Amino acid sequence: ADRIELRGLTVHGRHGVAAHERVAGQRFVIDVTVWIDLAEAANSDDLADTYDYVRLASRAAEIVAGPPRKLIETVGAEIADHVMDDQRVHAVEVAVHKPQAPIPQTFDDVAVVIRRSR
Amino acid sequence: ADRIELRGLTVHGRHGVYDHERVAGQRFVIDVTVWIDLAEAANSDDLADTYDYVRLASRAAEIVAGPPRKLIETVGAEIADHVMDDQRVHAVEVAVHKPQAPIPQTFDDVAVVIRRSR
Amino acid sequence: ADRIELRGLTVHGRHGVYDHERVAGQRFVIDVTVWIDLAEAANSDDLADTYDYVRLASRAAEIVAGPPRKLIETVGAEIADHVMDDQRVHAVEVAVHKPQAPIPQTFDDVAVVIRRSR
Amino acid sequence: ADRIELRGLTVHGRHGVYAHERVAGQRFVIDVTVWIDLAEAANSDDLADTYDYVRLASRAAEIVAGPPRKLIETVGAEIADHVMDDQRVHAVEVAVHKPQAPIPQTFDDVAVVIRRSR
Amino acid sequence: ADRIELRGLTVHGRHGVYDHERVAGQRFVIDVTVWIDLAEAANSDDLADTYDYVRLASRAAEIVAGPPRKLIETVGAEIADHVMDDQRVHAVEVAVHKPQAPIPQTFDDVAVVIRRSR
Amino acid sequence: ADRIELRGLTVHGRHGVYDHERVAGQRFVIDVTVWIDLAEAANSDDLADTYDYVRLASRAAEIVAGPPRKLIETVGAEIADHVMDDQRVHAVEVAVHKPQAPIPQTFDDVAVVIRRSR
Amino acid sequence: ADRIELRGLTVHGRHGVYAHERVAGQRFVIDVTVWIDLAEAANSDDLADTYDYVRLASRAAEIVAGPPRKLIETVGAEIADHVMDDQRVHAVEVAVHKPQAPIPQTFDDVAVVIRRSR
Amino acid sequence: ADRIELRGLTVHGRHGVYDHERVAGQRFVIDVTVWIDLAEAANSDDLADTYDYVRLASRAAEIVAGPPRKLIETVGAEIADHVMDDQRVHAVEVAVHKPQAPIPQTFDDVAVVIRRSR
Ligand SMILES: Nc1nc2c(c(=O)[nH]1)N=C(CO)CN2
Ligand SMILES: Nc1nc2c(c(=O)[nH]1)N=C(CO)CN2
Ligand SMILES: Nc1nc2c(c(=O)[nH]1)N=C(CO)CN2
Ligand SMILES: Nc1nc2c(c(=O)[nH]1)N=C(CO)CN2
Ligand SMILES: Nc1nc2c(c(=O)[nH]1)N=C(CO)CN2
Ligand SMILES: Nc1nc2c(c(=O)[nH]1)N=C(CO)CN2
Ligand SMILES: Nc1nc2c(c(=O)[nH]1)N=C(CO)CN2
Ligand SMILES: Nc1nc2c(c(=O)[nH]1)N=C(CO)CN2
Repeated sequence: ADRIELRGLTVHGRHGVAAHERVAGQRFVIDVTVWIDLAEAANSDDLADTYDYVRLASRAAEIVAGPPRKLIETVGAEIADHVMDDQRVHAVEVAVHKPQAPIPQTFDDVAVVIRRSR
Repeated sequence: ADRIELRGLTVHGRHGVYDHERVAGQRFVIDVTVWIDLAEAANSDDLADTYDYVRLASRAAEIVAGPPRKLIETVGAEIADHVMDDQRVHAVEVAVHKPQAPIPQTFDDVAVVIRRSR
Repeated sequence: ADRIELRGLTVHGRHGVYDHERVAGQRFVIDVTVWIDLAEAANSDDLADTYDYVRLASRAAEIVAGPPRKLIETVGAEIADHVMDDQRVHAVEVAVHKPQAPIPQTFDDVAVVIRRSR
Repeated sequence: ADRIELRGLTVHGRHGVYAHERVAGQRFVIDVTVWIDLAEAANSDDLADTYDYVRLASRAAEIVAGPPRKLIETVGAEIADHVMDDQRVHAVEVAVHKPQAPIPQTFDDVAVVIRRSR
Repeated sequence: ADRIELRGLTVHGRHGVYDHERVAGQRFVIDVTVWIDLAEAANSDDLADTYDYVRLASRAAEIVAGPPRKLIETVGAEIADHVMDDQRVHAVEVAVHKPQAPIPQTFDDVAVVIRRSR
Repeated sequence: ADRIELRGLTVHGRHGVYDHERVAGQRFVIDVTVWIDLAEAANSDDLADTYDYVRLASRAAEIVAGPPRKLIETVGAEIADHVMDDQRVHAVEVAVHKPQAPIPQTFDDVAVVIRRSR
Repeated sequence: ADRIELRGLTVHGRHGVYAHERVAGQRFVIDVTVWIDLAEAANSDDLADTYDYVRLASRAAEIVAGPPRKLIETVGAEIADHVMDDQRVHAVEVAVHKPQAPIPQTFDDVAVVIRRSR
Repeated sequence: ADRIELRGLTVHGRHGVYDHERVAGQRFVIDVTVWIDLAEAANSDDLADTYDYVRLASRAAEIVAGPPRKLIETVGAEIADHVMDDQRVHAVEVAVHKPQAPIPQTFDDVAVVIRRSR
């Protein structure tokens, strides 16, 4: 079950179904899990044989801070689709958290998890 | 494995087997995981193509805040059955936590998890 | 230095300087520290000899949930003045936290602390 | 996936392979997950229709606090087999944690998970 | 400022003003801070020249677990007066926390801090 | 004791004595505490009568993100001097934390606090 | 689903693809999960019939503090292969976390998980 | 109030009054607070003008990991005396935490705090 896991990537963005929400924006938190065979990379100790976590983080942050979407579903899909551009990846899961969602209730977190797989 | 995840929804309520528990009630904490295909919603960026987290939290809180049940089994079944009314939903899991359960032992949490699926 | 400490009182409200902050509102988190002599309540074991935390928490919640102010300073001052109406209180400090304040930076918390004394 | 989850049951105990660990004991932390069908309990709202968490916690704590064993494996098996005496139980997992394991390394936790099932 | 600090001492008890709080009781969390000069003990490395935390924790646990008081004020004063029976002590602060207090608001903690000193 | 408290402002920077620290930089965490009279602000409910947290966070972040210093002391002084620019301010304390400091020991945090007063 | 779990093993090391990273090194955090049948060990209460956690943690820490590798992939592979040396083991997963990875984004953790099995 | 704060320095050691505590040892956790004027440092940006945190953590660790004392008071005084050897230091507080202290109550932390000044 070889995988790469990025957790708690924290980025200010402006996604939200309502206009009032894109005025100032809010905190988004991203998790990404990438399923990919890692044995070649442990054998070569060559970055080229694995998925560079650094570029994973950068691309996810750029997407979150980029053009606003109404749904976090759409954000999550764009990140997941980007990951799947690497044909070595068996599957990805992208969690888009909105811990500051303007909800009159008291809760810790709300998120969507987008899965892609081949 | 697309899903929506609500975590730590915190609502005061009156559930419990013994009478003394429904004098002042206590803190309940609710998690809901909804398995649903979110591909269209990411395609459309339209709220109507997904399950609105806002109403997921509202309804969960209403039920917890509502008529008292003896068991937390009952509460989670009523939230889960509500979520399954949306025929887009493949399955649901509702965790009802009772972290202030009056037991003399020391413990972080106790909960039931009710699972429903097609 | 005898005192009563309420920590983490969490209430949804609409305080804020600009109009966007008021549409949906956000989570406010309140602390109250009440300096009062507690020797007599220890000797009588009688609630009227101390400051009842029960009414403290509900009145604080009422003020925070209520009509919005522009500044959290003035929310804090309303809670502090309420606590000072009790002649037994030597001093009080009210922390009004805005941990979801809509600013672009990544930060854990922002708050004001209002102090009153006789 | 219907289940009951007890988390963080904290009990002083005296298990350990070495004599030094029987002298004063240490903190043990227990998790129990019980897979059981809860639909009838949700339908009757009758505690007899479910596994009572109160007695789950009490018997788990009695065993942890009980006769010392060398291995946490043994402790976890005794708790799991106890839970399985309830024929409605499909399976159980008991995790016995020894967070204070006297090892020179720095670490958050060490534990065993014992699984029983039919 | 030399001091001994005990934090998070967790004890089940049955304190409280109203009848319902005593059927089952609830979790109490105690902190103690003891101001005492520690230079002698550093000089001798002899437990007799300091305040033994071991007796501090069992005696404070004993008091909390003991016959119920109506107020947590009264519990903290018995613990503080116990510590002050050691003439070496300059002062003490006892925080009695009632994190599961049966009030309808959502809050992290409520506590009283009893101070005594010569 | 009226004050404004900003906690955990998190900013990547390159501060550090030696050259290796400057290649990639590391996470810095800033707290600011501003002692200022808030009574007029509560009476007017007018942002001009207080110290705006928004400008405080953005400026503090700019300073931490900017050209590196050798010492976190100097970063802290630069933030404290900025705040003291406001003649209404009685005093300020700035904490600059370096929780990822590249030292071989295992530890939670290392920081400097800088105070200024008038 | 009998298993042994080690969590949060914290060890300073010098893995990294760039030279600047091996100059002073950084904190790594390791998790190990060992699937193995534990019924025999519960039967006998004899350490020889299970996998000793103590040498699990030792060997893992030695490997992490050992010869630096470019990739954390390689570190996990080495620990995983060591575990599989015991013919009783059905499978293992080793999580190698780099929570202080020098990337300019703000995130909680990044890790790789290596699995070996039958 | 200018100061340097080190928090959570974690070191295995063998301190303890009773014989059993010395066979395997246990985790100790140290905090140090150093009061020292930091203005000159901020002026020169030169490490020589301040108290170097990395030698502070190295020497504190060595002390904790060295030959055992009976009391944590004497460990803390040894660290404090070392810090006062720098004649620029005004005052120091050292907290020695024994979070795994082998008492039978359930608690989060026990510690002593040693202060020294001029
Ligand atoms: N699943 C889901 N629900 C929502 C979403 C969201 O992006 N996805 N956004 C909303 C308000 O911003 C309200 N509700
Ligand atoms: N499974 C389970 N056990 C119980 C329950 C509960 O709802 N579910 N409630 C009780 C106390 O009110 C006692 N124990
Ligand atoms: N000190 C202070 N600063 C602020 C305040 C406020 O309440 N207090 N509110 C703002 C926007 O709602 C912006 N700035
Ligand atoms: N798996 C396993 N390993 C151990 C155990 C134990 O209980 N189980 N206890 C030990 C010291 O008591 C040493 N190592
Ligand atoms: N200060 C304070 N307030 C209270 C107390 C208490 O112990 N102290 N107990 C209550 C009911 O148990 C209600 N309110
Ligand atoms: N007080 C203090 N000590 C140090 C400093 C510093 O910023 N302040 N930075 C160093 C390495 O970057 C090491 N030592
Ligand atoms: N998957 C993965 N990605 C990386 C790694 C690494 O160890 N594994 N190390 C890095 C720089 O040291 C950059 N990128
Ligand atoms: N204050 C104090 N009390 C204790 C001490 C200790 O070091 N200091 N250690 C003990 C056994 O190690 C028991 N009690």
